[PDB]
Amino acid sequence: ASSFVTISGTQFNIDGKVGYFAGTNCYWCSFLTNHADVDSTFSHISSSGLKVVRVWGFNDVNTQPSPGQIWFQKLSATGSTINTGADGLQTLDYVVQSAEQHNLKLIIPFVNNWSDYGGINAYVNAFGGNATTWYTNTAAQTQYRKYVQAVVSRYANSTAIFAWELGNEPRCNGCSTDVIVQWATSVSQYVKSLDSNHLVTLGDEGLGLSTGDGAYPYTYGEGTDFAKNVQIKSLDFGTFHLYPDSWGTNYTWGNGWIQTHAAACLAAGKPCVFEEYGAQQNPCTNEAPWQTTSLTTRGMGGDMFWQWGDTFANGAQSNSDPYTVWYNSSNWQCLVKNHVDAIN
Ligand SMILES: *[C@@H]1O[C@H](CO)[C@@H](O)[C@H](O)[C@H]1NC(C)=O
Ligand SMILES: *[C@@H]1O[C@H](CO)[C@@H](O)[C@H](O)[C@H]1NC(C)=O
Ligand SMILES: *[C@@H]1O[C@H](CO)[C@@H](O)[C@H](O)[C@H]1NC(C)=O
Ligand SMILES: *[C@@H]1O[C@H](CO)[C@@H](O)[C@H](O)[C@H]1NC(C)=O
Repeated sequence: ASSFVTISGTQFNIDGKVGYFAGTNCYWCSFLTNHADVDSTFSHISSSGLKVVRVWGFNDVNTQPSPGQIWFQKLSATGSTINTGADGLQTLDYVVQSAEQHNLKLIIPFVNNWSDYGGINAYVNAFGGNATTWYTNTAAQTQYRKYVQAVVSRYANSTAIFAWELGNEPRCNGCSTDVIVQWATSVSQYVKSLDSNHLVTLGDEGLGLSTGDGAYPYTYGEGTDFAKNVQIKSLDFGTFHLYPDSWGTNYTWGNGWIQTHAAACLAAGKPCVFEEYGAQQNPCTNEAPWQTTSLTTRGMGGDMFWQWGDTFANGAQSNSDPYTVWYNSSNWQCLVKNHVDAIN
């Protein structure tokens, strides 16, 4: 079957099947200009047994790029432009087309917390203030909502959308945690006013949760309170990410990070998605146990490793980083095929 992705009890219902899912992150999929590269990458993800792919829904610039370069939105104080051209949201249109074709569903965030592909920084450059006043900067929010509408309206009736995502890892460094609560409440309500077919999620890392061991990620220094955010009515499921290497914690501490988040989700009556995770050292040994913890913990509805790597018909490889798991590699065997086999 096909149909819209929904929540059934505390699990996801994908194409009529209720149950745990595995997926992956492929931010770079959105920016592929050769259609054949999207298709081969998506054929590999689908043949691996993964059901969901996380792709950027943004590509923000302050200056128009060199002709032919991809850009989805140009942020300016004197009038912003949303690019619906061939070098614009038409590349995201094909990603959605290919997902429909390959039986995949997509998680699509609307703006980056980080300056990669512009992010909140690009809005700051156009509209003033800074990274934390962004959330309540009227001109910035007005353009952000116009972009939301430009993306959402394209795919609202597509069955390929798993969920709309407010942003990639939104933080408000040192802010009261209410700044994000209010912003998320308002934006998620707006998203729901545009599309009543699809799920909506925050896209936060999960920071701020008092049931843990007091390490920094559990503290409230980044303006987010996980339990508060996940109780927002217009958000259907929680998201949380995990990077011990960037956070100063060891790898095995990741198990408790999953468990606490899963409990918080279930306490709010909703599923959690373990949406990004990676380990730079020995990923097979350090990440396999996280996969098993998520698969075996009540309240977890699925997990998406950070990040797919693949290669194209012309010999070019995809964008990558130290976390990339290359299709068909040893780590693909360990972290993809063996995990997918275990879900069966
Ligand atoms: C951001 O702007 C607000 C309001 O001026 C200010 O209170 C806060 O200190 C600023 N942040 C930084 C990091 O300068
Ligand atoms: C598309 O989805 C909206 C709900 O978000 C619904 O109101 C509308 O009828 C659908 N469009 C078509 C053409 O079915
Ligand atoms: C890692 O961290 C926890 C404390 O968070 C500690 O109890 C455990 O012994 C440590 N494990 C390794 C392998 O370092
Ligand atoms: C992946 O691996 C199999 C060998 O297991 C091979 O048949 C196929 O060509 C490979 N696909 C790619 C993209 O290399």
